[PDB]
Amino acid sequence: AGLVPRGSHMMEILRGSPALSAFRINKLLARFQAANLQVHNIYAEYVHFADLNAPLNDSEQAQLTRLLQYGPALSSHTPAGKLLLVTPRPGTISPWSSKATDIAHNCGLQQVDRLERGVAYYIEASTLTAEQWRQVAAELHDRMMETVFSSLTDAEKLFIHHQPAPVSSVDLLGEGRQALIDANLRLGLALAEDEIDYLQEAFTKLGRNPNDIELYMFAQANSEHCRHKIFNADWIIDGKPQPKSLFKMIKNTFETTPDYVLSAYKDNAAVMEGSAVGRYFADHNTGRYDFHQEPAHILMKVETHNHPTAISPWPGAATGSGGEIRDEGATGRGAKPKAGLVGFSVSNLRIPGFEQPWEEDFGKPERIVTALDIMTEGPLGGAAFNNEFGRPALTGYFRTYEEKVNSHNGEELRGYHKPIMLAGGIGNIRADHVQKGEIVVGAKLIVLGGPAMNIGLLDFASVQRDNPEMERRCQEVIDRCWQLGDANPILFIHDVGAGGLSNAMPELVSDGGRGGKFELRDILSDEPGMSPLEIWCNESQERYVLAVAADQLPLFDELCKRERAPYAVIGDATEEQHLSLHDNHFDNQPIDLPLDVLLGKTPKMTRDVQTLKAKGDALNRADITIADAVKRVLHLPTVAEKTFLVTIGDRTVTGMVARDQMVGPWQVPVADCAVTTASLDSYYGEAMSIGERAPVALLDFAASARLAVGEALTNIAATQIGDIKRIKLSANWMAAAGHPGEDAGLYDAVKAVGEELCPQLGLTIPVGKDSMSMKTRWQEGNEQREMTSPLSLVISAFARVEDVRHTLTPQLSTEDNALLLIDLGKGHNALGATALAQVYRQLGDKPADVRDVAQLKGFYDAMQALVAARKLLAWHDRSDGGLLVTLAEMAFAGHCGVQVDIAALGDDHLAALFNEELGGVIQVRAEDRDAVEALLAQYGLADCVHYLGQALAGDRFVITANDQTVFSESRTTLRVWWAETTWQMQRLRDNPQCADQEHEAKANDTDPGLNVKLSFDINEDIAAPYIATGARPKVAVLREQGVNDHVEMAAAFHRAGFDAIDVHMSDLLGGRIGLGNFHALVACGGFSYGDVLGAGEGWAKSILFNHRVRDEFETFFHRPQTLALGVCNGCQMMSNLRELIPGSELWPRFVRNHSDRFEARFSLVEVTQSPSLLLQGMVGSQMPIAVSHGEGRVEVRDDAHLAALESKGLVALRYVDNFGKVTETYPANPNGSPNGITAVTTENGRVTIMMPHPERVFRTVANSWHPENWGEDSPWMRIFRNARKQLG
Ligand SMILES: Nc1ncnc2c1ncn2[C@@H]1O[C@H](COP(=O)(O)OP(=O)(O)O)[C@@H](O)[C@H]1O
Ligand SMILES: [Mg+2]
Ligand SMILES: [Mg+2]
Ligand SMILES: [Mg+2]
Repeated sequence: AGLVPRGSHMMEILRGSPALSAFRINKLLARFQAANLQVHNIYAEYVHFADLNAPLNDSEQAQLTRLLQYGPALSSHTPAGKLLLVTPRPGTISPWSSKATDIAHNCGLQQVDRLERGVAYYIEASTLTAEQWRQVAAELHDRMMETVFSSLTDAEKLFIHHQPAPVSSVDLLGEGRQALIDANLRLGLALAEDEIDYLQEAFTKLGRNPNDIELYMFAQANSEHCRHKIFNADWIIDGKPQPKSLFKMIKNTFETTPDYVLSAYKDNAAVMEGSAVGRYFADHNTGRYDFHQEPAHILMKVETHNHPTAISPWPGAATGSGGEIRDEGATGRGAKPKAGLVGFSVSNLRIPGFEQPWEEDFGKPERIVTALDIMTEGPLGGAAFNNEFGRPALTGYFRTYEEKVNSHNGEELRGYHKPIMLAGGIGNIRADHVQKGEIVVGAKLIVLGGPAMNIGLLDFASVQRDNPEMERRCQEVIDRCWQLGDANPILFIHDVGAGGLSNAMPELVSDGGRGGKFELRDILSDEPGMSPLEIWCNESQERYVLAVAADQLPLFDELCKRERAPYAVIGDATEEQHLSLHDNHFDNQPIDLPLDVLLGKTPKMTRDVQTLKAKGDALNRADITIADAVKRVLHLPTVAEKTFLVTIGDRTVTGMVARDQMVGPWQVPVADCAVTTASLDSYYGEAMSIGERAPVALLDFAASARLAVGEALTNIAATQIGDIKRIKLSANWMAAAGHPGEDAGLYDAVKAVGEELCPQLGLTIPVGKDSMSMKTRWQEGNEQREMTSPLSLVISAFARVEDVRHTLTPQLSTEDNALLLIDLGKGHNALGATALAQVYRQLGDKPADVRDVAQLKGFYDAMQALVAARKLLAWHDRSDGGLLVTLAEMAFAGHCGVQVDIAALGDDHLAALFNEELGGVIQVRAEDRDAVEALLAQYGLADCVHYLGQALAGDRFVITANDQTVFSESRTTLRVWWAETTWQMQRLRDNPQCADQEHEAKANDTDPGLNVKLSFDINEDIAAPYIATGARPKVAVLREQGVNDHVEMAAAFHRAGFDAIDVHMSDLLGGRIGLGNFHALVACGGFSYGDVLGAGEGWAKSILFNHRVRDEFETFFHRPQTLALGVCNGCQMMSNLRELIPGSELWPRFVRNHSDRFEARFSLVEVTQSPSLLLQGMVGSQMPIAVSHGEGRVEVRDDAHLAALESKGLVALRYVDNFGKVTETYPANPNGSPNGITAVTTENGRVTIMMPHPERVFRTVANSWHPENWGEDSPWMRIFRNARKQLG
């Protein structure tokens, strides 16, 4: 390794591993070929850079080298051709750096000041002008985040230490108002004239110049984004002043329906009542996990991240999720996120080679990315945060829309060049923490979370950065705090978002009626160059602010240190309502303002506007046939199979997921809503649904809003809730404010829901948000061009659930059955702004709408009655794609056919099939048909209800009208058409061989779906005689920073009769726990250190390189009767500890999945013959299990080691396909493991490691699909019971 001076430090250069798999290499050479760059070869190697504050000895040096060996064992090559080194941009620090540096430090390498990584490309192309070489460089890096260098030694620039820049005053006293004008332009404050006036007066009054930092702070606080001027404005519309602001109209819903609401409009989340259940967590005093029977109340929030996603979609989506997760955690006095949702709206995908006939290239601004790039990288970013933080992503929407239409302002381009990137979620909260506490004078004011950098200030300022593992460490602290109940030391907590500390700290003291005084140099920073303005105002991620009483600081400090969550006390709350920021380094005072000056307002806005309303035009059906329409509609991404957005995101973490997107044996993503259990011990729960219908707003603003509320309801309706007043909404409003017609449209739509529909249904909207510049302008040759969004209301619905077991899905039964349409359209059959119109490049005439409020209410209540009485076999609502899609999706999910007659739905068959009016199809038992129709009739629905026919075994999808066949096709053929979008996305994003295997398996109708074979009685609690003695052996539930499934792991061992003890690696390191006291160990899953330096490696190496902790592990494993289990991240960890584990010499490594993608799957495995004591009695069983990993591929050293492993009989689980054979085809085998291997054991059988998560599926109710007759325990419960019985 290289070692040179880097200013006051030394920089070491260490060569790492080959970086690109063969299919990635081929993709690059293919891209070079298509651009006419004649490249003979390309090879890439990771390279690591260590900036050292003192030397390493030989032992330490060998440690560092070893830390930096990871990754798949790809073919290595001696370098050749021209070097192009890609690194993060100078002045930035990669999340990889943050995590890898933490590993070095936890391995005792304090000398390592910072680690960073690049990629060295070696390109052989002996032609190539220098012009072409810049094109080559351009293809190998992301211009928003990375730079390209010619030497390895250039990485020195990444570690330059700049001296702290001083505060700068803006010279109002010396130049007058011109100085504020100049600063406004120079610093991009975007101040209005009246804000310049207020600032000029405030500072004239104080008699001194404002500092740059004070102006910036004021500018961020008073932006549209932070102040919500539009939503608080007075309105005049068509000449008449209006009585309410938009905000007041939303609040009207709470004044009408306060029921169940605990908190609305006074926190960064709403809270509603949940259920009394067993809240499961480890006691502060014993470290033991125990159930605490108490209300688990339900918080909800939804946010957007639209602008940054247009610039840098991966971090834009990741931090959109990250911001939202902080809002949840900082609700009240601390709360716990549970499950998430995700939304995207983009322009047309225009997938190379898969152009669809409605798509036209209209151009875009150079400075934004394409719709395709957003849908490639954005969902990966959103999922990276949810996976590595550890909340399951259980529902979502994805719409594409880009067309030249005759809308409210005449002919123009309407679309989503600036996308919607939506993230939201639910969490749980204790009753006594729902209310923010008061801030005592002298309260310590703390920043919890990550060291700041210059983020948020070619738009580099919109390039965000995510570190989910940092946020997980913070959440653990928050959890520790709320888990102390009455001794929770958190007095007040708030997230840090827009404006950074300059917004969050003033907001916090002000919400408590206090001031604060702050010390700039107490704030944690990874960028010593930063000005006070940059420190105070940057939008660095994973930070929270809180207030704690001075006498609780020692407790807080203990809590943070055990979690490894960084924190700093940065000031004190004062009685005086003044804000002071001091700088110890420059000995001065960057901020010194009364709060009333800083937080004082300009006058509220008045919007005086007028109504525009499109006529819109009858659908021209010249080129439309029913058959062609079916093919086109199934190819609209809006309609099409969403797998590329679903399997990339964990859907099992917490162990509380009852209903995820994937439905049935064939795991078809058509679930209409998400459902979680409230605890690990209850069937009470929570549900999430989304409704949205933006294109309708191009014809009718209020109908678009009414339909978003309506579809939220129709998506959630087959979940057992009861009173509709249990359902609470978030309303997120996206608009191009100021665009002609949109303002009046916005007012009308908000009124349509806030003043009319929601009050009439009894639906509260206790939370919500707005994004008001949904348009993009650019110059496109000669001309000005503009792409403006429709008004885009996204409704998310949230509800307490009475029994999660009674949820229906779209999965049709083929037992004797009746299919009934509930047509809440009442025969209007509207076709305007449908998927059908869109796919023929039209807007059409009149859209759907809520036709009858009482009937919508009735529909809901009748569904609730049918659900509760168990009278439904299946449900699927009608939305994009109409009845045709509803029926098709039900057939896909049931893996069957339908025989339906539409003669009663009107003579216009096209309109009957493709209207997107509210309603849906219920399936009931044939014998229940008359009673079900009677029930519906007593809710006023008889004329909306139509018997369609039946679901039948087979492959025929048949629609008749009297004796005419309207449409007939192979259900498989439709299902594979419907799959083509996700196929093409997967194919261009992931390993094409895997995308293609997954796609091609859909075309095989003989696939029997997930199915089980059990070698034992699932219901026999073999641990019960032991549990009945009341002797409860301990299990060390072992977690490292970033681990996230430790709670449900504990619960599984607990159900089997153990006392589950929380053992953090910090507990082992500080002697608080010794393994000598345990007979059982389990290393849990998650993303320890964000998987940086190879999944499980930092965890393992921190054990190996500390000799004491290492001896402790080794001793545990060499005892004669100890048991250990490693699951997922713990399997990876323990595989890196072979040297401590007897009988583990043939164990493989676990590396990047062959798909090159995180795989969240419900996969079929079989239990194989091995010594594993944890699998006793189960050999020959086949059943599905939760899978949730990116690095699960078994990799051996060579074939000799694979054969040896196999011959020793150590393989304990294998992936099988649905025909029951061992497989390596994807995704049946989700990772590419040879011989399906996904668990191995030791020779003595006492240690077992496995990639899947049995702890996530020990409850039948948490199995995405399961046989109907199972009781409460899944087969996987037997693992934990086998461990108990084995201990005796
Ligand atoms: N962006 C997304 N992320 C995750 N899941 C999504 C996303 N978009 C859609 N889904 C899921 O895919 C399935 C189909 O979506 P969609 O057809 O939009 O739902 P619906 O038509 O019932 O409103 C649903 O289970 C939905 O939650
Ligand atoms: Mg759909
Ligand atoms: Mg639906
Ligand atoms: Mg929808």
